[PDB]
Order: sequence, then structure tokens, then C-alpha cells
Amino acid sequence: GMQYIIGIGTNIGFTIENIHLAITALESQQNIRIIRKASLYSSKAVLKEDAPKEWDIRFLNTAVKISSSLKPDELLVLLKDIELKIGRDLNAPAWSPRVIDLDILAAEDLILETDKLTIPHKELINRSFALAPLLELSKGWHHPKYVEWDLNIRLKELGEIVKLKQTLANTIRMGIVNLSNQSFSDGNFDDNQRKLNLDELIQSGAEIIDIGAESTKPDAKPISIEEEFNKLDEFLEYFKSQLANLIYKPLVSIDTRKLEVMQKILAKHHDIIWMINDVECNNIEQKAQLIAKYNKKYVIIHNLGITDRNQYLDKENAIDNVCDYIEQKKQILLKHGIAQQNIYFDIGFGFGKKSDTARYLLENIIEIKRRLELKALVGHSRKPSVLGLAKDSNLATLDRATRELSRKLEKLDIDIIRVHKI
Ligand SMILES: CC1(C)Nc2nc(N)[nH]c(=O)c2N=C1C(=O)NCCN1CC[C@@H](SC[C@H]2O[C@@H](n3cnc4c(N)ncnc43)[C@H](O)[C@@H]2O)C[C@@H]1C(=O)O
Ligand SMILES: [Cl-]
Ligand SMILES: [Cl-]
Ligand SMILES: [Cl-]
Repeated sequence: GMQYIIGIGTNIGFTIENIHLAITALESQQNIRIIRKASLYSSKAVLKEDAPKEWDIRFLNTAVKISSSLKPDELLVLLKDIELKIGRDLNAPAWSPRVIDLDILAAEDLILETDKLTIPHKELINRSFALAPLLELSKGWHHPKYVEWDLNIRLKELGEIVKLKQTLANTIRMGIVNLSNQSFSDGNFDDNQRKLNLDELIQSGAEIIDIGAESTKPDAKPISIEEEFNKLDEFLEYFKSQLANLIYKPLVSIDTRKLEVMQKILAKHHDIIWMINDVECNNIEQKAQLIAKYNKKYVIIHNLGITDRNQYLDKENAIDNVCDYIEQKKQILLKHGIAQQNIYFDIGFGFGKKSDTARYLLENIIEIKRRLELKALVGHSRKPSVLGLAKDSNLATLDRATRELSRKLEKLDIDIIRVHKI
């Protein structure tokens, strides 16, 4: 059938989620095939000269190449219906922030000029955020009305665009933001290292950031609920101050084990939070009520709180042990009204597992995912057990092995990988 390039943009809400939901909606049609997804691109909002500053929020843009038996006017109707389902107000103030925009950028060499639909899109050749993903998908494409134009040169003329390292792949990377004393680096008149560390995660491609205040050191000083909350709160305030300018606004996960902390942080910051990553699922019943109320994603971790190393898990019954435990916590979440698609599992390599047990469980991650019918979060970064490394390996060695395992997990389409370095 006929090939089309669909342009997709967003500048409000959970931006990568918005794009993905538009693409899933297309892919769910039996009369559409997705041929290829482009890279993600970041640009400043193109606005009228007198627009309120509140509308000046960075866009996330891409495009998809599809084949379909739908004719152009039928495709347009579908796109409008997808916009509605995602939550767009089709009659909102032009130029104002929007959860999604879908445009038919091109249809092979078709030239269609009607009041309701022009193809190629009239502004294709004036918008770097539409031309760049289009040319990535169709390298030799010429605009059928302007065949002489070298569109690669035109794109350079337009400029004003960043090709991100965030992607539309099945595996998304969760970059670690540790606010404990392990990362303390305040100077006389600055506390900005975590600011450079946030930028490094964003630039390097992290789609999600996981913010936690607990140290990972054995025998670290424990922290009050107030101190944990305050550290998260501060960071979140900072993030909110910068949202509109970031080249890419990451999904935000909060890494805490304490119900109190989850309550107070959600009450204050729910609209910027995508997920709660729970380090120890004690009091899952009341945590489930809070996750239901705020419609967030939640991670069940296999952390049974084992302090006696002799009691660590052996490989031979490890699959059953992890499944039984996660299954029971899943069923509690489901009985509290949480949608199963909002629940992820994490084997928890550093919690109560022998090294061979950790390796064996990672080797069987896909079977575990199928058995539990839950998406997987893998936290392998700097963990010598799953990396197959000596426990005193240096950081360069830990990070190298981490990156190599990351590539392998991405090829296996693991849902989320939690890492220190992308
Ligand atoms: C604010 C602005 C400029 N700032 C940005 N800044 C950055 N950095 N990045 C951005 O992405 C960005 N976006 C921006 C932006 O406004 N976006 C809206 C893009 N789209 C959305 C779909 C249609 S909505 C109106 C009708 O157009 C008619 N129509 C005719 N031809 C077509 C066609 N080929 N495809 C679909 N609809 C078509 C239908 O009948 C529809 O009812 C057209 C509209 C546009 O282009 O004006
Ligand atoms: Cl060209
Ligand atoms: Cl991509
Ligand atoms: Cl991709």
C-alpha cells in the first residue's frame, strides 16, 4: 500500500510517553504497518512574536514511516482521532503547549492540495523538526513540487535542532541520580555538581531519571523521613525550575522505600512524577492505595531484607522464590486497582543473593517476565555479581562491563535498564 511519513510532536506532559502512545495507536491498526521510526529531535518552540513566555517550552519531535491501505483523507481522520484519544484539545489556542501533534509530512511523490489537507505538508521545508526526521527515514527523497531542491542543504540552512541520544527503542535507560552523601560535592558558593550530573545524563541519552537519597554503602548512616523528603523535594524544585529549557525532559522515578516519603513527595510533585521505584516493598497494601490514587508506575523489587549472608538465595530454587514473592505483591497491587501495565519487577541483584544466583536469574529474565506477565527493570550497573567481575573491580572496569551488558539487554528488549552511565 501507499507509504506515508507522519510527523509527531509534543511539548507538555510526559513527552516520550506521548510520542510512544501515538506510535502504538498507529501500530494497533491492522491496515497500517510501521516501517521505521526516526531519531528523537529537540528544538525550541516556534512561536508568534507576542506569545506568552509560559508557552515557550522545548519540543520533542520525530517521524514514522508507514505503509497503509488508507487514503490520505482517511489517514487524516485517523490521526485526529488518535490526537483526541491521547488528550489533545483540537480547539486550544494556536501556539500554546500541546500533548501531541500529528502531521502527514509526505506520501511518496504525491502532491495533494486541498483546504483540509496539503501533502507534502506546506511547512515541511521551513521546519527543521519535520525535515530532519523525514530525511532520516527517506534519505533520497525529493519534494515532488520542488524536485531540484537538495533537502540536506536546506536542513542545514534551517538549523536550530538537536538530534538526541534518547531513542524510541523498546529498552529505555534509567539514569541514577543519587542524592546521598556518596555524591556530596558542595563548594563555598555552589551546589551545582548534581546539575552537571543531570545534564550529563540528559545529554548521554537517559530517557528516565531515578532520584534517590539512600546511600548504597554497607552500614551507611540512616536518614530520617524528613531528611530524605527534603533532599528529594529540593531536587524536584530545581528540576521544575529548569523543565522548560531542558533539551529533553526525562520521565522521573522516585527511588524510596518509605510510604511517608512517597505520600509527601507525591502530594507536592505528582504532576512531574512518572514512577515510584520501591527499594523494599514493606506495607505494599498502603503503598498500593497511593499508587492507585496517583496513577503512577510502580516497581516491585525482590528485597526480603535478609541480613544473614548464610541465608542468601541459592540458584536452584531462585526462580520459584523470586516469582512466588513478586506474584504475591502483584496480586495485592491488582486488588487495589492498579493496572497491570503500570507494574514492573526488579530481581534486585544486590539484595540477599549469592553471585551465581544473581547471574542465573539474569540469564532467565525473559522467562521470569513471561511467568509474571510484568515488564522488567534490570539494575545491573556496577554490580560485580551479574557482571561476572571480582567484587573489588575498579570503576572503569565496572562501567565497561556495565555498558557491554547494557547493549546485550537492549538487544533482548528488556523494558528498563537502570544505570550510572549511559
Ligand atoms: C506551534 C508550532 C509551530 N511550534 C513548534 N515548534 C517546534 N519546535 N516543534 C513543533 O513540532 C512545533 N509545532 C507547532 C505546531 O503548531 N504544530 C502543529 C502542527 N500541525 C498539526 C496538525 C494540523 S492541525 C490543523 C489542520 O491542518 C490541516 N492540514 C493540512 N495539511 C495537513 C497535513 N499535511 N497534515 C495534517 N493536517 C494537515 C488539517 O485539516 C488540520 O485540521 C496542522 C498543524 C500545522 O502544521 O499547523
Ligand atoms: Cl533531497
Ligand atoms: Cl528513535
Ligand atoms: Cl528507535
